[PDB]
Formats: sequence, C-alpha cells, structure tokens
Amino acid sequence: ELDSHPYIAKWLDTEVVSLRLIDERFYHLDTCFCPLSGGYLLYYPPAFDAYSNRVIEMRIPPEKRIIVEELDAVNFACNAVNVNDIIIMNLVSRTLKEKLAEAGFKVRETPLTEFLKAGGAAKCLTLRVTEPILATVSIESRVIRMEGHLLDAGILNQALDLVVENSGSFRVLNFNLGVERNSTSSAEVRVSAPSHQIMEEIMTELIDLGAVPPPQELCDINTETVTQGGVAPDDFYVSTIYPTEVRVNCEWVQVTGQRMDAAIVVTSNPPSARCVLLRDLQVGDRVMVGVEGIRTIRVELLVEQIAWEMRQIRDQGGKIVVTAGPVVIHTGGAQHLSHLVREGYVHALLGGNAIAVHDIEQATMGTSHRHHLKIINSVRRYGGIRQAVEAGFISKGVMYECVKNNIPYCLAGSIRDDGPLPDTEMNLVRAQSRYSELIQGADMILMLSSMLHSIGVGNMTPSGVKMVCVDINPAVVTGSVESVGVVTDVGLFLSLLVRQLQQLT
Amino acid sequence: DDIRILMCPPDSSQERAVEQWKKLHQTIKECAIVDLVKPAKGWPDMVFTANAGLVLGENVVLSRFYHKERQGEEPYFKAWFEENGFTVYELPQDLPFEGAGDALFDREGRWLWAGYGFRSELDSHPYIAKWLDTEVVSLRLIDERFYHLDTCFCPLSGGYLLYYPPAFDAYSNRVIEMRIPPEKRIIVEELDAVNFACNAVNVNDIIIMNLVSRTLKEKLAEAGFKVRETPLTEFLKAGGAAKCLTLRVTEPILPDVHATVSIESRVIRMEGHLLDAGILNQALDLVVENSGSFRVLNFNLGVERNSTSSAEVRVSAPSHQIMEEIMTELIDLGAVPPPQELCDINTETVTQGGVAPDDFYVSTIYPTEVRVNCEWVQVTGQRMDAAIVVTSNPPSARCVLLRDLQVGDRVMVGVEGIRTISERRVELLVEQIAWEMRQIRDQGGKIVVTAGPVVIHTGGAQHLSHLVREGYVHALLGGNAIAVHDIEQATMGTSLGVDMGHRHHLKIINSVRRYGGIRQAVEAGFISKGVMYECVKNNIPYCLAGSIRDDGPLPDTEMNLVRAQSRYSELIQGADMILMLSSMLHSIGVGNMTPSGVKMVCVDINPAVVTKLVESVGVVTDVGLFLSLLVRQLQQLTR
Amino acid sequence: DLQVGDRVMVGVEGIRTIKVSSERRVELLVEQIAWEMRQIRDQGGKIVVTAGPVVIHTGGAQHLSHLVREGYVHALLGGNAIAVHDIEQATMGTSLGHRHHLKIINSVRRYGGIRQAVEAGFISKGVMYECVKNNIPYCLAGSIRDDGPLPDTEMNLVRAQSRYSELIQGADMILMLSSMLHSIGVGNMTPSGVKMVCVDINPAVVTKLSDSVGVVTDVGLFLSLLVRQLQQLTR
Amino acid sequence: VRRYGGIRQAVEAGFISKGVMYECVKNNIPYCLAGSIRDDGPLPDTEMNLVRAQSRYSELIQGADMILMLSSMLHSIGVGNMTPSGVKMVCVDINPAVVTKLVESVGVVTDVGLFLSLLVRQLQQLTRPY
Repeated sequence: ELDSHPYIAKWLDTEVVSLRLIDERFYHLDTCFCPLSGGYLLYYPPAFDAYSNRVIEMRIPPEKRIIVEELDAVNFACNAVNVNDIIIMNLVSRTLKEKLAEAGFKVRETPLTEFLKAGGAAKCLTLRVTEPILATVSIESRVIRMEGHLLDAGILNQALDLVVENSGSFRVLNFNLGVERNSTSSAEVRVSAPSHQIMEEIMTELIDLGAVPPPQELCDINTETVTQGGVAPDDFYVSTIYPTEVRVNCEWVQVTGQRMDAAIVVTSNPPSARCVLLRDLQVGDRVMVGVEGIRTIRVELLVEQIAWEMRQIRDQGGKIVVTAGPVVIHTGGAQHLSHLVREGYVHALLGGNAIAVHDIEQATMGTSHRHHLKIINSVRRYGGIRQAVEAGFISKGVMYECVKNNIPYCLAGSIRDDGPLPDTEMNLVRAQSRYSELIQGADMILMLSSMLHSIGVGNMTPSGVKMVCVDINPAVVTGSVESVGVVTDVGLFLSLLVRQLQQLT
Repeated sequence: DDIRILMCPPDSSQERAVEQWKKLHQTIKECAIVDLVKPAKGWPDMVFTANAGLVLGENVVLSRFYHKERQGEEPYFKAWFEENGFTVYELPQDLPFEGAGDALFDREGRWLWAGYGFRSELDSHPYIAKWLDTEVVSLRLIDERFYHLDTCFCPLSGGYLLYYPPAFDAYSNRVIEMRIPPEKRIIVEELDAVNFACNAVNVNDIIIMNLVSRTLKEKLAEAGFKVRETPLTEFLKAGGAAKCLTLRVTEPILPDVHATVSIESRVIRMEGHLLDAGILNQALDLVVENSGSFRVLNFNLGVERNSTSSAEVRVSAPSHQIMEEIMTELIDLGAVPPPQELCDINTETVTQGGVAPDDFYVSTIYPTEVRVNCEWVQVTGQRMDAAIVVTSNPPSARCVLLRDLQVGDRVMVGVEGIRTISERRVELLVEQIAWEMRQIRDQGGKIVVTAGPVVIHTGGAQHLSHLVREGYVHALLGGNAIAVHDIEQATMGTSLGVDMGHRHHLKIINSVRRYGGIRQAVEAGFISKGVMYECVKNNIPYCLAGSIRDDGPLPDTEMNLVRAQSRYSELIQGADMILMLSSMLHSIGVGNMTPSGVKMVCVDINPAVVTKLVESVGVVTDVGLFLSLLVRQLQQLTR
Repeated sequence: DLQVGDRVMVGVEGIRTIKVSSERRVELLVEQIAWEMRQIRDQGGKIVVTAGPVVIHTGGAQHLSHLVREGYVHALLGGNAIAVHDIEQATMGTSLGHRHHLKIINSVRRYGGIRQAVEAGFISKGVMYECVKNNIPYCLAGSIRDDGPLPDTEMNLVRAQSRYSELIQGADMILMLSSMLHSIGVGNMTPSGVKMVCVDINPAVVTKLSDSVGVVTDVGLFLSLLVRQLQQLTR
Repeated sequence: VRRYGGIRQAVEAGFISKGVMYECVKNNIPYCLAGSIRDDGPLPDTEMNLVRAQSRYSELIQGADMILMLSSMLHSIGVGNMTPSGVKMVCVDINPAVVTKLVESVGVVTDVGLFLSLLVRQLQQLTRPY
C-alpha cells in the first residue's frame, strides 16, 4: 500500500520514491526492478505505469538504464543478487550478459527454477541487513467529502476507481448512515497521490460530481495572468461540461458560457468568471490555476419517451437544434425531418455540405463521382440555396423547409467536401463560432448519425442539455446523465418519431 | 350509504383552469355530493384532492408526500379530515404514500389496489392494510410517465378494469390478469393513456373523464358505461385529470374483508468488500429490479483503511416467490441470514421420475453449502441449472440434472438454509493467459480446450496441434465440423474448399468412415498431422458432439446428445482452465457444465458474442492470431 | 444410408443438370416476400419455417404465432431453446435469468410434453400452442447446450435429421429466422427451386445462390412488417 | 504546442522528443493538418481554411505512387477523390465496409496498429539482409 510509505520514511529517516506496479506477473518490486552500483538500473519498464516510468527516467540517465526484453523479465532476470562487483541471477540471455558485462558487473548464473515455479528467484531468497547510511516523502495526503446517495448510486465506487487508476490511494472513513432515503448518507475519504501533479490531476476528476473539501480547509482560488496571446498558464484549470462555481474573494461566482475544454477567466471588480477558448484568450486575462476553490452542481419504447420529451419541450420550453448528416437522406429520412421542421420541432439545423447536396438531389432528381456536380453546379449558379429556394428550383426538402420556415442552419466544411455550396462556411473558426451561437439556449439536441460531427457538436454544448444520439453501430453512441442513445436505423427512428409526435402535442 | 366526493377549488392559462374546474365540479355534482375544502395560498397543487390520503368507512390514512413541494398541504387536509369526524392515521416520516392517487379500490370492495415504485412505498402497504382493515394488492409502476396508479389504472363497476398494462412490470401484470378476467379488461391504447384516460371518475355506470378517443369511448359504451367528457387540459399540464381532482370519501365496505398482505419482509447480512467491488450496490439493484424494496439498516465497517465491511439490509417483496427469486439472486453474493435466524434446508421427495417439485431450488455455478441436520454440508458436483439432492443418513448434498432425478430423492425446496462460500493490444491478455497456462501446466492441473471449425479456417490447426504436443491440452471438446476440416487440411492442404457444400468435405468424411473412425484412419497412415492426429497420438480424450448440420457423421461423432452431455461433464471434471475457441452454442454448453472455480478464456471475433458472466477473460480478435500469440508467448517460457 | 451392393455413380460421365439495410428498403423486400407467400398459400403450396430463440427475443412470438394461425406455416423446424422461450413468454410474460427457464422445463416435463401441457391448460398461447392447436408438424432438434430437455426435443440427431428431411419434402418456401447452424443444416437438406428467405441482423446472410433472398434487419421487426403487409392481402 | 508556436518549434526546443510528428519535422517530411469542426484547439499548424487545405492536399498528393490510408474514413474518401487512378491505394480498417474502395486498390480488414507492425516486420525482412 502507498499509505505505508510515509511510515517507512518516518521510521527510517529516509526518502521514499514511489513507483506504481501495473503488471500482475510482477507484483513485487524485486521481480521487475534491480538497482545496481555505478548508477546502473536493471528493470522492465512495462511493469510500471506512465507516471512511475517518467519518475524512473527523470531520476536515472539513459547511459545508466538497462532495459530487459520481455523474455528476460518473464524469466525474473531483475530478481538478482548484487554485490558491488558481482551480480548473481538465474539463466539470462547472452545479449543481456553482454550488456551487463559492459557495466562493471560479472555475471554468475545459478539455477533457481524450482523456486521460480513459486514466485521467487535469487533476490527473493535474500535480505540485505547491512544497508548503508549515506526523511522525505513525495506523497500528498488529503481528506475530501462527497454529499450524495453513496449506496443508491455508484458514487463511491466510481470515485475510488478514479483515484486508483490515476495512480493514487484512498481510505474510506466511517460510513454515516441516514435514517431514510431522504437523509442522504455521505462519507469522507483520505486520498493520496505520489506527486503534487498527480494529486492535482486526481482532484480535477474527483472535483467532478461534488467532492467538496472539508469546510475548514479551503475557500480560495488561485489565478495567473495570461502573458502570451492565445496561450494559457501551464497549470490552467481545464473546464468540464458540468456547471461550476468558483470561490473568488471568498464568494461563490457561477461561470457563464459553460463549455468543455476551455479556460476559466475571472475578473475582480466585475466578479464573474467565464469560459474562454485558448485561441480567443486575450493578454492580461486572469486564468484559474490549480484545483483550490472550485465546486460543481427497447425496440420502440425509447422513441416513445423521446417523443414525450419533445412534446414537453415544444410547448415554449426551449430551442431545439438538430444535427444532421447525409445518412439521414440515404435512409429515406428527408421527408420526416422536413415535417419535424414544419411542425416547429426543429429550431436550428447543424450540418454539412454532403447532407445539403444529397437532400437537394433527392428533391430535384429523385433516385430514392456522381450527378452531384450537376446539382452542385446548378446551386452554384444561383449563389446559394436560399436564393435557389426563392427561385423555382428547390420546392421541397429539408433545406427547403428550413429556408421557408426560416430555421437558422449552419453547414460546416470538411476536407471531404465536393466543390462546396455557397452556404457552406469552409472557414472552421467562423463555423465553430456560428455553431456555438446556434446551440445557445437549447433544451434538447437531436443527433442524427454523425459520430465525428455529433461529438464535435456535443463538446460545444453545456451539461444540462439532454441528448439523443442515433446510429446503427454502437460506435457513434459516445455519454452523460441526461442523454440516451438509440441503436436503430436513423430513418426508422425519424419515421417512428414523426408518427409518435403526430396527433400529439 | 351514498356517494360523497371531496374536491378543492383553485383559489394566461389560469382563466381556463378556473372554468374547467367549475365544469368538472358540476358534472360530479350531478352524480354525487361534492364536499369542498378551503384552498390555501401557496399550495396550488392542493386541488388534486386524491393525494390527500385514502378513505375507507371512517378511517383516513393521511398521505406522506415523497417530495417536499407538496408536503405543506398535509396539515390543512388533515384538518379537514378531523373536522368531519375521521380517525386520521399518519405514516412514519420515512415511509411515503401519496393517497388515492396510488391506491384504488376495486369498485365492488373486494380489495384495494396499491401501487409502488415511484412515490409510494411497498413497506407502507401493510400499514394501510392494518389501518383500513382491507386487502391490499401490490402493483409496481415502471413508467415514469405514469408514476401514479390512477393515471394508468381505473377500477370500474361491473367487475371491469380499465388500465394501461405497459405501466406495470411482468409480475404486476400477472397479478392483474389472475384477478380480472379478459372479458372484464378494457386495455387502453397508448394515445389515450398519455392523455390520462385512466384518470377517470366512475360512479355507477357513468364515467367522467377528459377528452379521449372515440374508439375508447365506444369500447366503454359496449360494456355498458356512459361517458361524460369535460375539458381538463389545464390540469393535464400539471399531471392531473378528473380522478386526481376528486377523492371519494364513501367507499364500499364488505364486512367479510379484513387486512391482508402478500408482502414478505426479511433481514439479510452481507460481509465482505462491499465498498470497493460495489457488491452492496449490486444487491440493492437486484432487489429493486426484481420488484422488491429495501432499507439499509446497519452498515458496519471493519478496520477503517481497507478491511472487510459488514451490513444489514431489510428486504421486502410483494410475493413469496418474488422473495424466492430475490433471495436466490442475493445468495449468489454471500447474503447469509442473520446468525440467530439461521434455519436448515427443506426438502421434498421426488414422485415423478426426472421431474422435481415446483418450488425446488435452482443451482448456480458458485460453490454452495446447505444446512442439513443442523450441519453445513458442502455440495458436490457443482453445476448451474440443476437440482440439489441431499442424503440424510450420511451428510452429502449433490447437484443432479432434472432428467437424472430418481424417484424418492430429497430435493431442496425454497431458499432457506443455503450459503454460497474488435480490440487491439490483445498481446497483453495473451501474456497473462500464457503465464497462467504455464502455471496450471507445471503443477498438476487439467486444461480443457473446446474448439470449433473457426480454428481451422483461420490458420490455427498447427498452433493448436503444438499446444496438444506440449501437454497443454488434457481434453478436447468439439464437433463433426472441426474434425472434418482439420483432417481435410491435413490430407489435401485445404479446408472449406480453399486454403486452410464442397466435395472435399464428403471425400474426407467418406475415407474416415471407411476406416471406421479417426483413430483407425490415423493408424493406417491416412491422417499424419493435425489436431485430431495429435489428440490420438498423445492420447488426449476428445468428444465430438453432433449437430443438426452434421454431414454424414464421422464414426467418432456422438449423435446421441444425452450421452454427449454426460461425456462432456466427464471430461470437464477437475479442470483449472477452459480454452474456448468456437461458436457460442458449443461454448455456452461447456460453460453451463463448468463450475465457477475454473478459469475461462473465451476468444472470438464477434465483439458482442464475447458475453460470459474477473474469473472469465474474453478476447475479441481473430482466433488464429490469438493462437499464434499464445504459442509464441508459451515458447518464451521454454526458450 | 448406403447399403451393400448399391451401384453408385462415379466420375463425371453421363450426368447433366436440367436446372444492415435501412427500413425503407426492408419494407420493399418484405412486400415482395409477402406477395410470394400469399401466392404460394392461395394454392396448395407448402411453406416451412425454421425458427430460433431470436424470434422470441425480439418480440416476434406474436407475429410468428399469427403466421401459424393464418395458415402460412405448414411445418416448424427448431430446437429446445425456442420452445422453452416461447412457453416461458406465454406463461410468465418474460424470457431469458436462467432460473425461470428450468422451472418451465420442469413444468413441461411434469406434463410429459408440450401437447399434454396444452390440453391441460398450461400453455394457452404461443408458437408451440398454435402448432399443437392447428395441427402443424414440428421438430425440435437437440443441441449439446440443451437444458432438460423438453420431452419433445429429439436428442438423437440422426433421428432429428430424418424428421427434418421428412418435414422439408413438399416445400415451396422456407422462412429462415436465422439460427445460423439451423439455417445451414436445413439449407443443405433443401433441393433447388425452393425459395429461401434468410433473415438476420448480422451480415450472416451468407446465402449461396438464388434458385435466394436475404434480409438484414431485426427479425422481430421483419415479422412485424411481414404480418402487416400480409394483413393487407386479407382485407 | 501553441506556446512554442508550432510543432516544428516544439520539436526544435526539445518538448517533443519522439513520435510521428517529431520524425516528420526531423527528416523534413511535409505534412498537412486539415481542420475539423470537432477540433478542440487548433495546433498552429492545423489549417482551418479548407480550400487552402484542399489545395495543399492536392499539392502533396502530386506525383505519388502509393497512398497508405490509415484509419481516417472522412479523409480517405476526400484524398481518393483527389487522387488519380494510376496510384495504388491501400485502405486499412476493421469496419470492414470502409474497406470497400473500388486490383489497382487494395483494401485490408484488420486493426491498423497490427497492420503497421506486420508491415514494419516484413519491410525489415526485406531491407535487412545485414
């Protein structure tokens, strides 16, 4: 256990450098690790996680590192007994012996295979009692509390799994149980991490879904000002989707314009804080740093539930935006999506070049390297689709129904785009700006089969919104709490949805 | 001896709301006496009087709201009840019940339907039953749209039941169907259901409801009901309709009726790593998903860093056999009864050959002990999907297949007395599996391989043959197809009419039939190499199970599948690992025959087809690639 | 089956032969298949259906039951699993944890078979119920995975193959509700000229030749569409 | 990487010591990063104007004899739309429907990392008689 390492140092007045073992075959340090004299280290890197390997490499120069191949490692080559000039080990590779001889060590091999059949080689059979004397600990310790139904949800298990997988340790204090489901039972846990940076990293993921510091230990937040334009301080806090409050001047400030993968900029005289993209960051902006002071907070039945939710939100609830791809057209879904636009179920459209050319082809030429260039060229002639709708060339379809009922749409470009329609942006910074604009204030977003595209749109969306993602593969099914995904054909989903919303309101 | 109904007036939208309440007020005024209660400012949802409580005769059970938003109405309603001579009963502050919205009497008065699942508690149904002295039939609501019983359930006079089955789980539907005959069921279609058609008031033959489909109204009229529609959409905006806006105070009394409850309550204890693994959470989810309820009594933690935790849970279930199912599912995860409640196991004698008494316990994969004659007896021959037969004179307990049950055997019954004691970077799983196989091979342990024709099609014949040579295969379970494909690739250098209904298949099969089996065909130098060759040469027991697809079977292929299942269980015994390289059907059967202690390696290229109840490891790759990597890694333990 | 002294043709001399989709396209294929089925039913034509438990898992029990009821199914080829799951859905309204399976099997074993359990009022609905009621020949081939089995499932597979070949004889169409093992075995038993309808949600539609038609949808959804379209050549 | 102002600068400073981009900068191999609506942050190198990116793609594709397409479905169709017929197209993926590109083009249905490992091994067995 990591929590044993502070004891060791305290009892021995020594420094303890912690390494996390990840390989079940080498559960003992002396089965994959052998410090040698002359600054040489014989070890098997795959037995340690990325952080521990980084520590080892930071401490040992490349001229001093002896990596073993997998064959040696599985033969317990590192389980070797070392006298200042002698290294005693089991049978090892000839190439390993040559590298070992390159250092001032002379290899003496002896068979211990019978013990290797029980987990130990030569080093396991010894304990060095004369260790030389030629107290420090890297571990960081904290107790945190989480207020939620820890039993009626996987809150503790997901938290502790996060801790361990991020190369930390934990200890659950006494569980305080409530009288009833209304009295939430909550507990505080000790969280340890070998590095300051790893403690910080654990805390960010841990800070998500509550995990507040004890009431007495911290009500401040740290910030650093932006010195380079379009850059951020190295330790800038990375924002998540979930709603966040930050403690500025001992007061809680809600962050405006919440988006994931952004920086949090705080102003003092106007005490608010806002999310800002790295590229949009201006010089002299104060970006939050560290983790201190932040706090958070079925065949067809699924279609029935989504339809009920759509009826709910349609009654003057909030903007509904639909992200569409050409798969919507390929599967016979043009008319149903158009009907959704007509009946006021679609308040904005996010798509691309392909879906527009395919919809307009289905409307103009039927047919329930191709003709598209003829269609694309025709649309280029009018200078855009809206103009093409005002003329008698496009009378029906998804784009037609969006233009007539005046639904805002944005066609983001892609490297795959065939000579683009005039409406397609093709400058992707402008496209992201318009995308975030059109997403504003939405309560539900229909995501119709564009995994790269839908994930890109979702990352732009705040946490509170409920999302439906449809594809025939479980690949384009990302998720989050509010949002459920469908494994049907997007055209079938649209047909069922239009039917269920029909005669209902 | 009359009909009395309590209502409450609502003191852009709101104008229509007032009018609609008045419209409803008079309609019920035409059929019954309408008592009013004074509204309160700050409690607008007080108009839904059905949630005030539940009245039978002179006793009223005041409602205990689940959420805080409507709890403030509880006192004022209580006041009304006390002012009119009712004996008010209150539930524990922890025990929610939302009144006549979740408890509807059968119109004849035989029993009370009561819902649980969202806002009302199962553990409250005994309280209601005792306090009103009536029978309570428990139904679990599963649809969040209908979180109240009176939005999907409407008992009508004449023995009729107007309800929406999709709002109930399978058990509740079974109960409803058991009690109400099909001629008396008026199923509601979904469109009506979402418009609260079941939120209807029925006096004698009159049914007062909001606006519904013509088809539902005609279906109602055929049964003899006269529908009176009134607009209530404003209240529909608040999840209320005609039934919600009323509370019937004069309910019929059948003096022959007393309190009755099907609910069973039990306490269980769970010791162990309930914090990390999340076993306690899995237990509670198991309870709820099987239509039960719980209250965690004691969570006692052992030593506070990483020691074992122990806990007490009260488990309630609406049916005895729902308790049985819940208890089996819990017992698979420890869950012993409290030490003072420990009973022994009950048995029943076998009257029909190869048939068991219905209440017999179904065995699982996990090793079990049963308490026979006040002693813990370890169960022998552990297999899932079997019966446990106990002997009295010596202390034994064994798992036996249903067909093997002999007359006069004592088979366990009930639940009392039982305890349970495409992806890449595959090479990491291959390293772990190779090391574990080396461990099991060095010490004296059986490794069994179940193979299918995919082994040959993907180029794995030679590697599996090497595995057989180096003593890694102690039994082989396969079928006709893999044997004919292996021998075809060995003889003609091609399986499935291509490089390893073609004619090579039949020619190979025909030759092997000429020799009378594969062993003879090996002795006459006809099969010189392959998986079957190495099995015969190094004398590894194999069993080729038949299939309905089998082409003119090889003499070795067992076409009697009871014999094949017996032989499969024989070869599987004492195994430490099972390498499963085949289709599911073969692998699922071999798994159904193996106990939990055995290590399972399941390899297949379908990502969804790698599903096995960690003790089992699954890989989603090409089986030939897995075999090549495994052979290489196992050599690195010899080279 | 070769008996001693039989003269078997040899060589090549003297022998001659007179011989996942979108729901939009699925409904067109279903229209074509439904029309062919109506044509074959309106004459004295035989339709044989091979079913697997997937029919039950996807909510297709009711639709297959309707097809058997309305005379579209003249023989049923299946196994232990499909029968136990059909009977479980009929009795308890669910299917597939494992416990409910054995109790059903035990119950059926107590009656000694599906027919006994039908006349004794234990099975009131389902595919097996409609087969027993409407006198449809069925054969349940055994598998090594079989629990129980049910008294009806033939655990000796030479006997089962014989019964399969018997039920296949007069066929004009074979509805394959894909059990890959079952579908390949029944296909190897069927001659040419017969129309093969193979339905699966997998690209397991490796169906050799048209002589037929394969569909890549949900088998329950396929059955729903087929029953809907067939109830339009009945109005 | 934005602070260093680009991938080349971050390599020349010593923040990027290994990798595909490191080897591309070191051996002076031209690369082009087309932008996407999903981009969480543009590397200074990522071209966010897709007409310029398409022009640069056609430039870098010119005179090519083979195109190894490694698990960019969106990119693979566009680059193929840019490529003439004479070039051999190697398209590798597990989907396997995105392997349907149409003897002058080869499609492979596997995991791209395994494909690369096997390719390096075979190219060793071909260019390492030493």
